[PDB]
Amino acid sequence: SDFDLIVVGSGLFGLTVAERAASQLGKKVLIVEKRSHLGGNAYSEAEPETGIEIHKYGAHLFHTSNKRVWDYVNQFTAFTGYQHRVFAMHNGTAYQFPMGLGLINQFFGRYYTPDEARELIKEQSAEIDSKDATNLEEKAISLIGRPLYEAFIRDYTAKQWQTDPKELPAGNITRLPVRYNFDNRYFNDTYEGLPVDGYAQWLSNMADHENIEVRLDTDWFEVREDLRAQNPEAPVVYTGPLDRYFDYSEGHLGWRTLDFETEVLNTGDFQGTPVMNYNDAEFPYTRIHEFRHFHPEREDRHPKDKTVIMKEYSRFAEEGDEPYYPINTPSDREMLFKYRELADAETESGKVYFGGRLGTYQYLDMHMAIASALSMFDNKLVDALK
Amino acid sequence: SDFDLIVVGSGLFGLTVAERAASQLGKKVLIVEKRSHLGGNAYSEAEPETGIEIHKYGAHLFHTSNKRVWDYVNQFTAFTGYQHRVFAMHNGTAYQFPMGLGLINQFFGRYYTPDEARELIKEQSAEIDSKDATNLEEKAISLIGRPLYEAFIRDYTAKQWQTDPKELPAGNITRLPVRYNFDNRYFNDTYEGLPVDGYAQWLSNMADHENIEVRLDTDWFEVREDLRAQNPEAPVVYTGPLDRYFDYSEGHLGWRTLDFETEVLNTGDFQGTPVMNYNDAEFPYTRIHEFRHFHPEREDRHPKDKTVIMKEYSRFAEEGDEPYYPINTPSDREMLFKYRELADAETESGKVYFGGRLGTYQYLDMHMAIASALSMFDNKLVDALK
Ligand SMILES: Cc1cc2nc3c(=O)[nH]c(=O)nc-3n(C[C@H](O)[C@H](O)[C@H](O)COP(=O)(O)OP(=O)(O)OC[C@H]3O[C@@H](n4cnc5c(N)ncnc54)[C@H](O)[C@@H]3O)c2cc1C
Ligand SMILES: Cc1cc2nc3c(=O)[nH]c(=O)nc-3n(C[C@H](O)[C@H](O)[C@H](O)COP(=O)(O)OP(=O)(O)OC[C@H]3O[C@@H](n4cnc5c(N)ncnc54)[C@H](O)[C@@H]3O)c2cc1C
Ligand SMILES: O=c1ccn([C@@H]2O[C@H](COP(=O)(O)OP(=O)(O)O[C@H]3O[C@H](CO)[C@@H](O)[C@H](O)[C@H]3O)[C@@H](O)[C@H]2O)c(=O)[nH]1
Ligand SMILES: O=c1ccn([C@@H]2O[C@H](COP(=O)(O)OP(=O)(O)O[C@H]3O[C@H](CO)[C@@H](O)[C@H](O)[C@H]3O)[C@@H](O)[C@H]2O)c(=O)[nH]1
Ligand code: NA
Ligand code: NA
Repeated sequence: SDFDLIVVGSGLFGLTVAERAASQLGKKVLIVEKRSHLGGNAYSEAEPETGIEIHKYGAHLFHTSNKRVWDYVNQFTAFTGYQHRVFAMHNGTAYQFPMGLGLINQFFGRYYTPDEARELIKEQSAEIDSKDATNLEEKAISLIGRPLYEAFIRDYTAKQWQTDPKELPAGNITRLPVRYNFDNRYFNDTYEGLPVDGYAQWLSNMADHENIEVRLDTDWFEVREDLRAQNPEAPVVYTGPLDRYFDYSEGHLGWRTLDFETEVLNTGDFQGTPVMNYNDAEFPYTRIHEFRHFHPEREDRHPKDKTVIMKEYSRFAEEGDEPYYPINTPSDREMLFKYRELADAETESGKVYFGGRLGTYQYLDMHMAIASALSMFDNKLVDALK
Repeated sequence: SDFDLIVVGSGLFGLTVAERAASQLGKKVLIVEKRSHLGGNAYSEAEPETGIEIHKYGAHLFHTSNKRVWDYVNQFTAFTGYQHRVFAMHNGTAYQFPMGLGLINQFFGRYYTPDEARELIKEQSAEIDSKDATNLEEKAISLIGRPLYEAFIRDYTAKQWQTDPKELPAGNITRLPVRYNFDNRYFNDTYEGLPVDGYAQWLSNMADHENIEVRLDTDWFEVREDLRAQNPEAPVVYTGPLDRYFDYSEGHLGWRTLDFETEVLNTGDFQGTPVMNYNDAEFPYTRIHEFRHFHPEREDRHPKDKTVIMKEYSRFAEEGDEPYYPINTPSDREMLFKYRELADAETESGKVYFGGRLGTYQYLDMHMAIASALSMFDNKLVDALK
């Protein structure tokens, strides 16, 4: 046949499943993608005026402690030695971040040793027992105290969720967000970096295989009857929206979206760092990204007098908006269980598997999407494609 | 013969010359080393109570932009992804360091953008023109201004040199010590790390070759007549003290030394970072090293409740003291030129080559010693050993 497997969507989940089927099982794979490009939200492109690599669906930082995933992705791109670090802007000062000896010194006014900082945090957080916390605000305070909470957590959290933290689940915070050393590596994973030649080259390399066909600007729901009629026995891996697949018969699942305001400025350097969080309520955006600093190794390709920045705004996703983060209200959770039952039945009757962020209503980092795809490949697809 | 080449001293210079002769030319090499161990001042060992790797002749951080050197050293050890970062303690606060947007924010009280910081530094340093500076103090001020100079440079410099900075050469500072971003990577080199299994294993691996013989606890000057009589034609590479070699006939070259006060403390973490500079005159030491943080990858081998620190003191090297840094007074420079003429004559008459830190009265980082040895090998020894 012209294809043995159909993959709907070319995000990291779809790309991984397609590439494994193509290279490991020698199967012909047809990837159907609704957008004008590969890669889903991880896709990046050159900003036209400066040439700087930017993102239109959020900044993407790759990090993992999963060696299998790391070895896998390095087949398709090399990674720089980039390490993500973040600064937090509060009341006109850029704080070291996450919370640690650095921020603590800056905020409380003098140097605290590791042991002194431990003592300080116990004093500050004595007010509420975490076992007694009834919401996010209390849970935060019970861990780090009011001054730190009110300075670095309250408004940022309020902006991201568009909710007062007194109305958010105590379960949103599950561990002490404080380090008792000067380590401000943002992520804690064994492996970390950025694709040496950008995300677009990486994701394009994954789909670059003699056994893989890609059709861009193509909506699955507009072509599915025709495609499946060409080879009825070919299974489908669907990574589009789960609720949309079943005509919203159980309601619309709720998502958070993001707005990005991207500007080219007439300076070579706007903030001297890739990411600056804006922790104060007076700034409507949560953070500013300055894209050139994600790739300092490209400096003599970047302009000396211009830079691209991007302000990030969070809100509830309405019709038209890109769905990014599942909200997971108990209503959402309940119509999700209903959709899982429909999906499971569809797999049994129609050989349609459901995966990825949209297909399963679950936020997935890139390495988690890849791991999830590798698992579906191993445990489901190898058998379905015999 | 039993040896084709004699190398005096097993620092990185000697080890490199010995290993190249052994492996590239297939020559028998005898290394004579006065101390009880290999590796010179780069040698490290386990502290007995904690097991933590420590140094007795200074902390050693490996970094280079020389790819040949990098490829070379990686034949003998793997390196961790350690990146050196330093903090500067001033008036009870730990500052981000070197001078950059971080320190500037902390010191001047609010956030300065890259362009604002550039403007600030021009205002601060307007007082003196660097072309008009007559000493170190003025040269420093002409670059960064009095407040920064007096906070972070004056006393530290005074402690290291045991001299008032008004009495030091304007030539000691040659570039703007200020970064206009938040990058606090301490070194600027392409390659950086620490030997995965410690320096002792690395340096021992270099000398581990079927063609290499090592005699520890052996002073060249006590054995040289006997050794050379066994094979008169074998050249010598001498990396011992240059002035001592010629019986101080032209005077004693002046060196700076260091005292180290090493303590085991009953806490798991003393300062939460590998190196804390003490910039204030009230502390007699220049900095404290906390050795466990050079190898965070070894954390579950390190004790949870103990840590080794080391305070560093600088002074002029007297009889007995380990000579570490050449002072280079014009007197020194003049008796050095005299010694260079003697050395050059000795090479011609006795086939004794002079190299390394002590052999040439010049401070050398590890990669610079290696490069210098590789060069002596290439340009001198290959011909001398035919
Ligand atoms: C704002 C944001 C920031 C992120 N930052 C990071 C980060 O820093 N680090 C990290 O590891 N991960 C990050 N991620 C996650 C990362 O993008 C994952 O790769 C992804 O979210 C999950 O994998 P996926 O393939 O299922 O999803 P997707 O990327 O959503 O891919 C699904 C694809 O299916 C296509 N599709 C949908 N419906 C149809 C249809 N009917 N027909 C055809 N095609 C269709 C879509 O157009 C899309 O290309 C971020 C995600 C977002 C949204
Ligand atoms: C305090 C300090 C800190 C340093 N920190 C760093 C750092 O962070 N990064 C970096 O890259 N470099 C650092 N270095 C430099 C590093 O140690 C170099 O490897 C070295 O200084 C230069 O190489 P070398 O082989 O000539 O010297 P050495 O290390 O001095 O080796 C010379 C050897 O010759 C031996 N010897 C002397 N006389 C005789 C004799 N008569 N007979 C036999 N043997 C003899 C000595 O015992 C010694 O083992 C530091 C050095 C010091 C002193
Ligand atoms: O300055 C800050 C930063 C974070 N938070 C709190 O932490 C939460 C998470 O903050 P966010 O900025 O989204 O952190 P990220 O590390 O960027 O997390 C997202 O993006 C990561 C990219 O890899 C993923 O690992 C995570 O799963 C995903 O939630 C927020 O909602 C707040 O409650 C603050 O209060 N203040
Ligand atoms: O907090 C500080 C640090 C440095 N200095 C000035 O900078 C000079 C150098 O300081 P130092 O602490 O010795 O810097 P290092 O980077 O440790 O330099 C030594 O050790 C490095 C280890 O790789 C080598 O690269 C260098 O050549 C060697 O001089 C001092 O004398 C001061 O004049 C200050 O004023 N304040
Ligand atoms: Na508490
Ligand atoms: Na000036």
